[PDB]
Amino acid sequence: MESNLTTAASVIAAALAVGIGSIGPGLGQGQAAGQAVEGIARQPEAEGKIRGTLLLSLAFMEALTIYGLVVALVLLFANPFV
Amino acid sequence: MESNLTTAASVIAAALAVGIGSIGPGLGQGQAAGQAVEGIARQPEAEGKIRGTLLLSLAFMEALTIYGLVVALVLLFANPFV
Amino acid sequence: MESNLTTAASVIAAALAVGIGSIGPGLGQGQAAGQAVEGIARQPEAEGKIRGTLLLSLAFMEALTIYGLVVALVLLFANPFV
Amino acid sequence: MESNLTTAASVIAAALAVGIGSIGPGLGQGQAAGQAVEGIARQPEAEGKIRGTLLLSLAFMEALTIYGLVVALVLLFANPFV
Amino acid sequence: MESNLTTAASVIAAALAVGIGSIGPGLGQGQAAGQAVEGIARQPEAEGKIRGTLLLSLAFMEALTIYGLVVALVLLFANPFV
Amino acid sequence: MESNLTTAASVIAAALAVGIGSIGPGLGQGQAAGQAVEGIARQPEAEGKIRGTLLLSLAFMEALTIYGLVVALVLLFANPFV
Amino acid sequence: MESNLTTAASVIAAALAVGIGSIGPGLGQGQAAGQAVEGIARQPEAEGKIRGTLLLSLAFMEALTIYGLVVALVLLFANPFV
Amino acid sequence: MESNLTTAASVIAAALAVGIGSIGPGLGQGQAAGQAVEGIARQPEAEGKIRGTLLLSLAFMEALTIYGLVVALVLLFANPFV
Amino acid sequence: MESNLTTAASVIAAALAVGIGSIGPGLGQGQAAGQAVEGIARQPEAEGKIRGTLLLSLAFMEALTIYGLVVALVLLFANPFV
Amino acid sequence: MESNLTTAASVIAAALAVGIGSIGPGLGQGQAAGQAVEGIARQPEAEGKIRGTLLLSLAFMEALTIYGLVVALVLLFANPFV
Amino acid sequence: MESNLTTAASVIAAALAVGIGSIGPGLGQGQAAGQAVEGIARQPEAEGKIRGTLLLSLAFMEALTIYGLVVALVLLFANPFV
Amino acid sequence: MESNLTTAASVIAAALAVGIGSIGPGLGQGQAAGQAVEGIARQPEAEGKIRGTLLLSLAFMEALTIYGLVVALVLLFANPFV
Amino acid sequence: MESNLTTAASVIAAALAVGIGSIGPGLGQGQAAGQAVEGIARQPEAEGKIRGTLLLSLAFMEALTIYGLVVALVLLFANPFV
Amino acid sequence: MESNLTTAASVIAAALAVGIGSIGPGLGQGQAAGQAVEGIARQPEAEGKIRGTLLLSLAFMEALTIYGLVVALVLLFANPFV
Amino acid sequence: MESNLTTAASVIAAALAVGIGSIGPGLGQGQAAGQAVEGIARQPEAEGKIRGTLLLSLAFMEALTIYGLVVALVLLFANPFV
Ligand SMILES: OC[C@H]1O[C@H](O[C@H]2[C@H](O)[C@@H](O)[C@H](OCCCCC3CCCCC3)O[C@@H]2CO)[C@H](O)[C@@H](O)[C@@H]1O
Ligand SMILES: OC[C@H]1O[C@H](O[C@H]2[C@H](O)[C@@H](O)[C@H](OCCCCC3CCCCC3)O[C@@H]2CO)[C@H](O)[C@@H](O)[C@@H]1O
Ligand SMILES: OC[C@H]1O[C@H](O[C@H]2[C@H](O)[C@@H](O)[C@H](OCCCCC3CCCCC3)O[C@@H]2CO)[C@H](O)[C@@H](O)[C@@H]1O
Ligand SMILES: OC[C@H]1O[C@H](O[C@H]2[C@H](O)[C@@H](O)[C@H](OCCCCC3CCCCC3)O[C@@H]2CO)[C@H](O)[C@@H](O)[C@@H]1O
Ligand SMILES: OC[C@H]1O[C@H](O[C@H]2[C@H](O)[C@@H](O)[C@H](OCCCCC3CCCCC3)O[C@@H]2CO)[C@H](O)[C@@H](O)[C@@H]1O
Ligand SMILES: OC[C@H]1O[C@H](O[C@H]2[C@H](O)[C@@H](O)[C@H](OCCCCC3CCCCC3)O[C@@H]2CO)[C@H](O)[C@@H](O)[C@@H]1O
Ligand SMILES: OC[C@H]1O[C@H](O[C@H]2[C@H](O)[C@@H](O)[C@H](OCCCCC3CCCCC3)O[C@@H]2CO)[C@H](O)[C@@H](O)[C@@H]1O
Ligand SMILES: OC[C@H]1O[C@H](O[C@H]2[C@H](O)[C@@H](O)[C@H](OCCCCC3CCCCC3)O[C@@H]2CO)[C@H](O)[C@@H](O)[C@@H]1O
Ligand SMILES: OC[C@H]1O[C@H](O[C@H]2[C@H](O)[C@@H](O)[C@H](OCCCCC3CCCCC3)O[C@@H]2CO)[C@H](O)[C@@H](O)[C@@H]1O
Ligand SMILES: OC[C@H]1O[C@H](O[C@H]2[C@H](O)[C@@H](O)[C@H](OCCCCC3CCCCC3)O[C@@H]2CO)[C@H](O)[C@@H](O)[C@@H]1O
Ligand SMILES: OC[C@H]1O[C@H](O[C@H]2[C@H](O)[C@@H](O)[C@H](OCCCCC3CCCCC3)O[C@@H]2CO)[C@H](O)[C@@H](O)[C@@H]1O
Ligand SMILES: OC[C@H]1O[C@H](O[C@H]2[C@H](O)[C@@H](O)[C@H](OCCCCC3CCCCC3)O[C@@H]2CO)[C@H](O)[C@@H](O)[C@@H]1O
Ligand SMILES: OC[C@H]1O[C@H](O[C@H]2[C@H](O)[C@@H](O)[C@H](OCCCCC3CCCCC3)O[C@@H]2CO)[C@H](O)[C@@H](O)[C@@H]1O
Ligand SMILES: OC[C@H]1O[C@H](O[C@H]2[C@H](O)[C@@H](O)[C@H](OCCCCC3CCCCC3)O[C@@H]2CO)[C@H](O)[C@@H](O)[C@@H]1O
Ligand SMILES: OC[C@H]1O[C@H](O[C@H]2[C@H](O)[C@@H](O)[C@H](OCCCCC3CCCCC3)O[C@@H]2CO)[C@H](O)[C@@H](O)[C@@H]1O
Repeated sequence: MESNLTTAASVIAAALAVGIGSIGPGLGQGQAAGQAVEGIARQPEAEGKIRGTLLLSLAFMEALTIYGLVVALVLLFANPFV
Repeated sequence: MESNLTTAASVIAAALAVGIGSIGPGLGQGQAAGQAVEGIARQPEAEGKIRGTLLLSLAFMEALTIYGLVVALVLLFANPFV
Repeated sequence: MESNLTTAASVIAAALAVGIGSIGPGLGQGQAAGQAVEGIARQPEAEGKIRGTLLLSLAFMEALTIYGLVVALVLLFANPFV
Repeated sequence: MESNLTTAASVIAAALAVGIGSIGPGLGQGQAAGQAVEGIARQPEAEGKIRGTLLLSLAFMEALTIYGLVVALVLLFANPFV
Repeated sequence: MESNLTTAASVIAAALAVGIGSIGPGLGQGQAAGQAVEGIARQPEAEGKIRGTLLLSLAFMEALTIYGLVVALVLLFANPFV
Repeated sequence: MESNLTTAASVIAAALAVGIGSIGPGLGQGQAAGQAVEGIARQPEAEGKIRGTLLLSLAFMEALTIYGLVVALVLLFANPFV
Repeated sequence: MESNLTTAASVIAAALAVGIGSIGPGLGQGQAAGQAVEGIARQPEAEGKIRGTLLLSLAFMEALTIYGLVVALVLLFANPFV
Repeated sequence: MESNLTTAASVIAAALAVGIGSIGPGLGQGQAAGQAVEGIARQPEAEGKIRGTLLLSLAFMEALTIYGLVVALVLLFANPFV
Repeated sequence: MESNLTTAASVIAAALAVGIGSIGPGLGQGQAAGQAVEGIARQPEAEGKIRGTLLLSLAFMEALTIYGLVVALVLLFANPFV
Repeated sequence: MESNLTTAASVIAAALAVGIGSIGPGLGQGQAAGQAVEGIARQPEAEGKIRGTLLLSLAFMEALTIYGLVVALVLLFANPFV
Repeated sequence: MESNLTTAASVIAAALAVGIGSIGPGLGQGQAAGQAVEGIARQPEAEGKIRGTLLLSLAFMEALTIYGLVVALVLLFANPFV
Repeated sequence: MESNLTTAASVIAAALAVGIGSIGPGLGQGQAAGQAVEGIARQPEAEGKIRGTLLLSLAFMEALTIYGLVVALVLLFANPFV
Repeated sequence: MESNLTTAASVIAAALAVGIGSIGPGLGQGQAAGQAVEGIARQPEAEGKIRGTLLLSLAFMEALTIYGLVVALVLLFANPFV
Repeated sequence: MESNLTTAASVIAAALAVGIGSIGPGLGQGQAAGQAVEGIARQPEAEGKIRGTLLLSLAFMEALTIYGLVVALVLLFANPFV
Repeated sequence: MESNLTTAASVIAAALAVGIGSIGPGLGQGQAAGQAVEGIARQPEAEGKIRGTLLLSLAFMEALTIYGLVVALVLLFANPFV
């Protein structure tokens, strides 16, 4: 439909946002979850407390990548320039 | 068949979204799963609890890359510009 | 629908702010959350204390990425130039 | 035959999607599998439980690279542009 | 209503300030907070003292990123050149 | 009997697919196999169970690189463009 | 308004000074703070001594990034050239 | 004796396939082999079992680089384009 | 107001001097301070001796970045060329 | 004798093949050999079994670089293009 | 006053000298100082000997960055070319 | 005296072959030799056995770089193109 | 006052020699000095022996950077070309 | 005198051969030597055996960098082209 | 009295030779020396033997950098081309 410098930059930008935005949170979620299951193996009676604190933490980390997602979707479906 | 800057940028962007988007979650899932199976060996009685928490964690990490896949699929099958 | 150097630079900027801005906080939140759940497994009675300090920590780290998000939203929705 | 910026970008993209897409899952699968076999050596009686959990994990990680494969295959066999 | 070298540089600059500016502090805050919750589990009676010292530390680290935010906001809302 | 942008890109692409595609799986397979032989030395009666789980794991990891090989072979023997 | 090579370089420089300038101090402050809270958990009676030493340390590290802030502020509000 | 972009790209491609394709497998084979000989020293009677699992592992890893070699040989001896 | 190659290089140089110049000293101060507060917890009676040696060390590290600041300030307020 | 893009690329390619191709195998051989001599010091009666398994492993790793060598020699002595 | 390739290179060079020149010495001073205060906590009667050896070591490391400083000051105040 | 693209590429290639080709083997030999001398200290009676296995290993690693040297010497003294 | 490619290259060269030339030695001196003070704390009576070996080591490492300084001084004060 | 692409490439190559060529052997020699002196402290009676094995090792590693020196010297004193 | 491609390359080359050439040996010398002083503290009667083996090792490592220095001095004082 339309191709210019800004449409080209928009699609690259969208991919960088979600692609790069998943690096930190992906690693961090693995580290937290790993400690969680180790803790459960160590003390199964704490499973409830452990899972609750993990779920909360997973949400904070997941939100970081969702910010990248939000930008991607704006660049694609509500682009202010093109 | 159309080739312009933006179609070219779109196909590259699609690949970077899923390619880069798999790095953190891939490493993270491995870390979490490794601790899970170590935990099951340590306390086989807790495997039900461990497996459920692991599954929850894997989902949160898988979703991060799936955001990448959504962007890629938008660029390829619902491209707003080209 | 305007395309120039600045609109293109703006979309790339928006993605870099939130993309790069999640790396450190994503990793850091994972480190903290991991220690939290390991602490809960060690001393389930300290769960309230651990959760409260974790939450406060997660907020400080989340805010770091949110500054990136704010910049991205300004560039997309309140751009001073284009 | 057809050769333009987009066909060239499409073949490079396809390689990057599966090439880069296998890095994190490759490492992660090794980490999880290594811990699985260490766990089986430690508690051979837990082999069934460990193998099931590992299998689930390997699938989650494999899927990440498969999203890359899908993008590659679309680019080579169902290209929307070129 | 304005596009030139310096408007383009300003938007990239704003993103780099807060994007890069969150890497060290993000990682550092995670390290400190992780030790804090581990400390609380170890010695719950010291929670108040630990929490107070952590809060101070988190503020010092958060400030480093805020300096980035300040540069970004000057560039966006009080730009000296454009 | 043919040289253009896309033939040149295709040959580089083929190399990157299998070249980069072997890094993660190569490292991961070494990690898993190392733990497997350490496990066998520790508990030789579990060799069969360890060997079976390792074999499955090696296949999952090998497949990641084979996806690269497949893209490379499509580019060389069934190229869609040139 | 003014736009030339030096204004563009000045805004980028300002971002780099505070952005890159926060990396080492950010990490270092986390390392020191983490050890401080671990020490307080170990010897709560030493909290006053530990907090004083930590505070002095945090100031030394904060100052490093502030030198970056100063350069940034000179560049934006007291630029010698442009 | 033909020289064009594609013959030049082909020779570089051939070298990158086998060059890069040995990195992960080279490292991985070392890791596995190291654990194998350490296992043999710990339990010399398990040598047959350790050797057999090592060999199978080495083959899986060697194959990863061989795919790179195959691509290089196709590019040198059965080039589809030039 | 003068803009040339050298004014542009000067402002960038100023930022790189203090920005890069803070990396090693920032990390180094954190390492030293971390060991100091650990030492005070271990032997509160030695805090006077520990604090003095730490202060001496922090100064030596702070001076390294201050050299960067001197160069930056020369480039901005006593520039020999522009 | 003859100089064109392809002769120039051929000589660079040759050097990259053997140069890069020695990185992984060089490190991996050191790791395996290191474990081997440690194992011999631990259990000198196992020297025969250890050395045999090491020799086999060294051969698999050495072959990875020889693949790079083969490509180099082809590019130099049996070049298909120039 | 004067702007040419060499004045521009001189100011960049000056900043690289002190900026890069502080990386190694900054980290090394932190490592040595960290060990020093740990040693003092361990054996406070050795404070004199420890501090003396540390001071000497700090001087050797500080001199490395001062070499960079010397070059910077020459490039700025005793430039042989411009 | 002839200077063209290919002579220039040849001299650079020669250096990259031996320069890069020494990295993995250099580090690998150090690792293996370090474990060897540690092993001799642990069991002086085994030094004959350790020295022989080390020598075998060093040779395999030295050969990897020698391949680099062969390529370099071919490029300098038996160049097929120039 | 001459400006050409070589004077500009010379000033950059001078800075790179001393800048880069301090990285390894800075880190190495820190490692050695750290072990020295830890050794003095362990055995204060060996202080003379430790100090003497440290000093000799520091000189060897300092000399490495001094070669960089010498090159920088030749380029600034005894330039063979410009 | 002579100046062309090949003389310029030759001087850069010579620097890269010995510069890059000393990285792996430099690190490796330190690793081996460190273990040698640790071993002598542990079993002083084994000093002769350890020193002989170390000497052999240092020679193997030194030779790697010497291959770089040889290429450099050929390029500067026996250049085949220029 | 001379400026061209090769004079410019020669000065950069001289800096890279000694700059890069000091990284590995600098790090390696620190590793070896650190172990030496730790060894002396552990076993002061072995100081002579440790010191002798360290001296030999430091010479081997120092020589690697001297090769760089030699290339640099040839380029500055006995340049074969310019
Ligand atoms: O809006 C841009 C207009 O400018 C064009 O010039 C060309 C220009 O010469 C060329 O350097 C430019 O390609 C170079 C731009 C780099 C691609 C960019 C890099 C990162 C961000 C995503 C992609 O493309 C323009 C085509 O969009 C054409 O003159 C015109 O058709 C086009 O519409
Ligand atoms: O035949 C010209 C066609 O291409 C134009 O874009 C030009 C553009 O101007 C030019 O700079 C560009 O060369 C620039 C190469 C940059 C490669 C780019 C890097 C990241 C993003 C993906 C790939 O080539 C395009 C050729 O397709 C127009 O976009 C298009 O309308 C037109 O159909
Ligand atoms: O600024 C307005 C002008 O935009 C275009 O300029 C563009 C041109 O299209 C583009 O290929 C070229 O891009 C060069 C690559 C830089 C792109 C930029 C880099 C940072 C991240 C955002 C993307 O540079 C020109 C900069 O002026 C065209 O010159 C013209 O169509 C239009 O008037
Ligand atoms: O006029 C439109 C032009 O479109 C293409 O030109 C292209 C040309 O192929 C390409 O090598 C050149 O640089 C293209 C950039 C390098 C290839 C690209 C890099 C990123 C990954 C995908 C592959 O730019 C030209 C456009 O600026 C056509 O191939 C060319 O024939 C034609 O002149
Ligand atoms: O001072 C602003 C000036 O910007 C343009 O000049 C520039 C223009 O940016 C672009 O085409 C080209 O540079 C564009 C590439 C640099 C993009 C930059 C990279 C890092 C910082 C963010 C984005 O060179 C032109 C040289 O004339 C216009 O040509 C000029 O009319 C306008 O006055
Ligand atoms: O579509 C293929 C076209 O390829 C050429 O265009 C290209 C050509 O590749 C080359 O000179 C130049 O780009 C060559 C540089 C890019 C090489 C590429 C980099 C990554 C992928 C592998 C190799 O730009 C030209 C722009 O016209 C020819 O000029 C054109 O006639 C031909 O049709
Ligand atoms: O004639 C003097 C020129 O001065 C500037 O041109 C500049 C132009 O702006 C710039 O994009 C282009 O490339 C400038 C390099 C990219 C921007 C720079 C990169 C490092 C960090 C600071 C930002 O070069 C032109 C000069 O060679 C003016 O902006 C331009 O209008 C004018 O043509
Ligand atoms: O493709 C055929 C043509 O080959 C040459 O093109 C070449 C040219 O020689 C070269 O300097 C230039 O190379 C540009 C650098 C890219 C080289 C390529 C990069 C990836 C790995 C392989 C090497 O690009 C042109 C691409 O078309 C010449 O244009 C011409 O003699 C010949 O007709
Ligand atoms: O309007 C032209 C003015 O700029 C000239 O320098 C030109 C220079 O020739 C040109 O290559 C340059 O574009 C080159 C862009 C390189 C950016 C550079 C990268 C590191 C150092 C800081 C930024 O732009 C300048 C524009 O200011 C002259 O230096 C000055 O006398 C004159 O006033
Ligand atoms: O076969 C290439 C033909 O093309 C030439 O153009 C020039 C071209 O302008 C220039 O960009 C090109 O240099 C740029 C190519 C980059 C060198 C390449 C990069 C990686 C792979 C190894 C080396 O060299 C060509 C010389 O071979 C000449 O026109 C002709 O003499 C030559 O034979
Ligand atoms: O002494 C340099 C003379 O050459 C100029 O050309 C321009 C040239 O076109 C342009 O590529 C060049 O900018 C490119 C040079 C890159 C900047 C350099 C990179 C690292 C070291 C520090 C900074 O700048 C020149 C301006 O100094 C002008 O023609 C003249 O005004 C100037 O005096
Ligand atoms: O005087 C021209 C001579 O050089 C030509 O090659 C040209 C070539 O076209 C040009 O792009 C090239 O500039 C390209 C610079 C690329 C540097 C290259 C990067 C990696 C490989 C080693 C160095 O310069 C050559 C100058 O020797 C021809 O190859 C040769 O026949 C001729 O004798
Ligand atoms: O060598 C003498 C000539 O110096 C200038 O050439 C310069 C030009 O100014 C510059 O923008 C351009 O620089 C290009 C960037 C490389 C700069 C160099 C890179 C390594 C570290 C030192 C800095 O290249 C030309 C190289 O000939 C001008 O051409 C001219 O004013 C003068 O006669
Ligand atoms: O016409 C043949 C040309 O051959 C040389 O030009 C050369 C020129 O020297 C060089 O700076 C330019 O870029 C050369 C690339 C940068 C230097 C090279 C980079 C890799 C490591 C070795 C050093 O390319 C020209 C050829 O394209 C001669 O020096 C020049 O006088 C002559 O114009
Ligand atoms: O052989 C030396 C020749 O050097 C120049 O050519 C060169 C000149 O270096 C420069 O402008 C340009 O290349 C300059 C960029 C390369 C700088 C180099 C990068 C790595 C090594 C250190 C510095 O290309 C010209 C091509 O003609 C002169 O133009 C020529 O008259 C002179 O004879």
